Amino acid sequence: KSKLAKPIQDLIKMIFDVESMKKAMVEFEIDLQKMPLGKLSKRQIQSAYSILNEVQQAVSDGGSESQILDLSNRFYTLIPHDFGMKKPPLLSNLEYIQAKVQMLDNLLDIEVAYSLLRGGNEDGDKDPIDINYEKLRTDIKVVDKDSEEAKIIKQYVKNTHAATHNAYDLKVVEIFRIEREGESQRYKPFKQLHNRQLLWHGSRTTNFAGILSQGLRIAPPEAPVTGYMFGKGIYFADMVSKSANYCHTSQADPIGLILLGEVALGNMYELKNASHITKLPKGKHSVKGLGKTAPDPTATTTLDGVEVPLGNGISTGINDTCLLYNEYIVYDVAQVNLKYLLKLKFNYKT
Ligand SMILES: Cc1cccc2c1CCNC2=O
Repeated sequence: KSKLAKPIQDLIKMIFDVESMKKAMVEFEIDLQKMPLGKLSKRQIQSAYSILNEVQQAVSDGGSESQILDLSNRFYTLIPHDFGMKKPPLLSNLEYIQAKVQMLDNLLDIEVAYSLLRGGNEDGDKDPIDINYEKLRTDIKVVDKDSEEAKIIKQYVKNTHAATHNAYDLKVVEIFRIEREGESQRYKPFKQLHNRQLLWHGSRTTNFAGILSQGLRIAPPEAPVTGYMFGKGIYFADMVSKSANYCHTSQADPIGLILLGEVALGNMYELKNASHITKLPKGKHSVKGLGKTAPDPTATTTLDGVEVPLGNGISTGINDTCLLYNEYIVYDVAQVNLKYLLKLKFNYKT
């Protein structure tokens, strides 16, 4: 049997659940009959990004309608969709194209999960759970619910739940201390930076086997820079509320997973509006979208030298901003070191 603690077993089963992978795909409107989980390949996804990049360019620059039609046909042939009894929409709307770029970001992690699942599982001297856990190459440990470490993190969850997102409550079910293989080493150079904070990162449960094995990553070269508000970086938040929304939970499926990573921000390039950033100004290490609400800078604490903005949501002085909450973006995969993974229970007001 499994040597792992029970919570870790339940966590592994959850991140490797095949049924959830299909639900994700059906939600993106993929045709599961023409495109089964086993047909997904990295190459296939790369090409789809490119097609999206080209069509994005034709819409922006007023390319021929014939061009947009041809690109839409090629995309739907590469990734079969099921629109039911309705006609398939063309990739001629920048918002629909953005939705599709996001679907591909998710398919990239689902593909990693399924590949690992069907990998080397022949060993009979190990429990299936134990075998899959090892495939993550991430040391996972249960954080003691009554320790200081856990107290601080629960304070961070409770105090930073935004006002406009109170359509649900959040209960911390379990906290795991995680350490991905070799991540501490690629992150070493950044301990020399100042302004290192403990920030949030939410994602679907179907993305977690990919996140744990590959770590968080920036979209590939093929993806249009336009598919993302502040360019192709890695996004984080200081309000548990903003990140929780990216968990994509519901009343029917209330358990979400969320990350706490140490991110080396250094000198932030503060922006109040979108900017499809490519190059970063000299002397800047990250981007910070300014929001109307942020944790009370008064209550900020430290946890092993890292700033934890656990203060209550207070209104910042800035008004000429499009954002409601702050967003933090780093453009280097080595600028983040994952620390904790929390199992959250979304209680929806009914
Ligand atoms: C866009 C954005 C801002 C802040 C946090 C997140 C995101 C999307 C990815 N996951 C997040 O938690």
